[PDB]
This record gives sequence, C-alpha cells and structure tokens, in this order.
Amino acid sequence: YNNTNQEDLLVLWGIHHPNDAAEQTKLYQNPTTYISVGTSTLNQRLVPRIATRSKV
Amino acid sequence: NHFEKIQIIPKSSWSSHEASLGVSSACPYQGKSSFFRNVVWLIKKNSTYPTIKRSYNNTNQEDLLVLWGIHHPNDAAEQTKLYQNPTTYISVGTSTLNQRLVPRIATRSKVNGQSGRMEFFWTILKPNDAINFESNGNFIAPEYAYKIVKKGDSTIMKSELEYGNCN
Ligand SMILES: *[C@@H]1O[C@H](CO)[C@@H](O[C@@H]2O[C@H](CO)[C@@H](O)[C@H](O)[C@H]2NC(C)=O)[C@H](O)[C@H]1NC(C)=O
Ligand SMILES: *[C@@H]1O[C@H](CO)[C@@H](O)[C@H](O)[C@H]1NC(C)=O
Repeated sequence: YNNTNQEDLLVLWGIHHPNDAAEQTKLYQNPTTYISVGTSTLNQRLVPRIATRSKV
Repeated sequence: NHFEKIQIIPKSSWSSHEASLGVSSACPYQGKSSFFRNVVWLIKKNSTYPTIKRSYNNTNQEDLLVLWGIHHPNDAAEQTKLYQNPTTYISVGTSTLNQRLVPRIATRSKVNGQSGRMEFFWTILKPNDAINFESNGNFIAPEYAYKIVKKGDSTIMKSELEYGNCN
C-alpha cells in the first residue's frame, strides 16, 4: 500500500503463534513461515514462534 | 522479604538425559568441579538427546520465581559432542510467556577458563498457572524455584561493610 493521502497513517498488522506444528500445517500448510514488512524506515522479518501455553 | 525455596522438577526424574554430568572447572566447589545448584545442566544420554517436554503447575498459593538457562557453545563440535542434535532451541510458555530461545555460536575470549556462555532467564509464574518447557539441546533446566512468601519494604543496599550485631 502506498500512502497517496496527505497525512500520516497508522498501520496495524499481526502474526499468529500456533500451539504446535500440527496446527501450523493445518491452517497454512507451509511448515516454516515468516512475515516481512518494509518502509523507507521499517525492516521487519517476523517469524512465528511455537510454544506450549496455558489456555486464555 | 522472604522466599521459600521448593523443588519443582526433581533432578532424579531425568530418565532419558544425563543429569549428573553437567559440571565445569569454572564452578569449583572443593576440588571436584561443580555447577549452579538450583538448575541442572542436562546432557546427552547414550549417544542421544530426545526432545524434552516437561511442565510444572503452580498448585501453591503464592507467586513463584522460576529460573532457567541456555548454553551457548564455542563451536559445532562442542554442540554435537554434548547434545548430538546440531540445530536446537528451548521453548517456554505460560499464560503470558511465549519464548523460543536458540543457542548462539560465536568465538569468545576465555572467562574463568571458558569460551562458552550461559544465559539465564526468569519469570513470575502466577498461582494456578503452569510453565511448559520443550527442548532439543542446550537446556539448563530448573530444579529449585522460589515461592514469594512475603512482600514488603526492602532495598538492596550497596555496602562493603559487614553485620554489626546491633539494632
Ligand atoms: C493447574 O492445575 C489445576 C488443577 O490442579 C488446574 O485447575 C483447573 O483450572 C481450570 C482452568 O484454569 C479452573 O477453571 C478449574 O478450577 C480447575 N479445574 C479443576 C478440575 O480443578 C489448572 O488449570 C492448571 N493450570 C494450567 C495452566 O494448566
Ligand atoms: C543405547 O543405544 C542402542 C541403540 O542404538 C540401544 O540398543 C542400547 O540398548 C542403548 N542402551 C541403553 C542402556 O539404553
């Protein structure tokens, strides 16, 4: 997306950290994933993180 | 103002990993070279290191200070020598924690004769919550943890002086 507007823009996004490899492939097939995001200033490569956690 | 130390993962309970070989000349007790007493330096048994999947639940009434660590070795040789598995990680989870630690190799100056490094981590595990570890190598597991028995005013004074038997 390009900010063709005149004012600063607050952009939000996210990453899913699943319970286990089963759920990872169940929902996305690909077993080893990442989200990379870039701007004139941002240089992010996010990587989902698996861990066994209490239900919330 | 007061911890009560409890055992939460007994040392004797590690069947498919060597638990008594996690020791170092950098930590002498009295000749016999030793280690941090409250955590275990787990190591490969037979030639191998099965994936560990262990968890403690805080059935107590008070917040619990849990400590654990990761081993960062000198090189791939030592990594496989001690844990066989060449690509490892420790993942730790709570109702709030979502950690995946990865050992980091780098060539470092000896300190207390060791070029490897140990990196410790911690959390406060609320009553009725559990901490779930999973690992594949380089894990330094908890044995003892601390119940926070009482809270109150205190401070960490910095002084070279000693106890004065006074009030
Ligand atoms: C830790 O152990 C206790 C059981 O000893 C669990 O207590 C249950 O937890 C649920 C959900 O938190 C509560 O709503 C219930 O009161 C408890 N159920 C029963 C049958 O006692 C607790 O869930 C465990 N904690 C975790 C994170 O697994
Ligand atoms: C060690 O490894 C071999 C498998 O390669 C196995 O057959 C042997 O019995 C193991 N030893 C013990 C004491 O478990």
